Amino acid sequence: EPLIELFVKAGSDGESIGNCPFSQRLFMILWLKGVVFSVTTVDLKRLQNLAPGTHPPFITFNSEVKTDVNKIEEFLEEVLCPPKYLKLSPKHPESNTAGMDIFAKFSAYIKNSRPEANEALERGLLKTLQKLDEYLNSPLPKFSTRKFLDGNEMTLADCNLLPKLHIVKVVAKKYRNFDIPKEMTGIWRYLTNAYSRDEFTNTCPSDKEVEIAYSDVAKRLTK
Repeated sequence: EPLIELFVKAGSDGESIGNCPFSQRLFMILWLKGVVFSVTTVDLKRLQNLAPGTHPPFITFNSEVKTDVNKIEEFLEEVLCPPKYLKLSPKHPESNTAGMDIFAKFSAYIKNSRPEANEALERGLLKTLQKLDEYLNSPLPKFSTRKFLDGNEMTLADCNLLPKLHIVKVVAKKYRNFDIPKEMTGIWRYLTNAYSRDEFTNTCPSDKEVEIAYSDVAKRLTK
């Protein structure tokens, strides 16, 4: 019913889906809600007439611009509610903090250039992945076989985490030849399920685009 326009960040193409876990998050939320909406990319070096600082992702709801992904998310979950739509908010608040420290540890591990500091950072990263993995294997009120963070349905929690885990996996691999340990079966089951879902797969920018976005960010380890 409502008129929704999503404005995400553009990649190198300047006309394609660039790297941004936040744009992809909203994209996933909109998709899961079921509502109709359009998607428009935005090249930094280039809708018309906006406030200073407003950068993707942002949407237009009935011609009105909405800013701040977190504000947007709240808004959406609010207006796109029952009986017409399904609530996407997780039932367990802990589903919201699961793996929340991964992206930050990955950023430090990837931006570092000191060889002697790399070992501890990789250990720090594995540590955050370990906690997430344990959240995924621990049953919610043997090894849990549920498909996502909050149960067997995707929730706002997966929209927030999956895009980030994806960046983590692709970049860590490219710039550190790092692999999420297969011993972490929870993470892998979770990711497998996610990559088999169109809402996640069709909203992921390309590996190239994801890697490019970090070419000037990740550093080699130099003495």
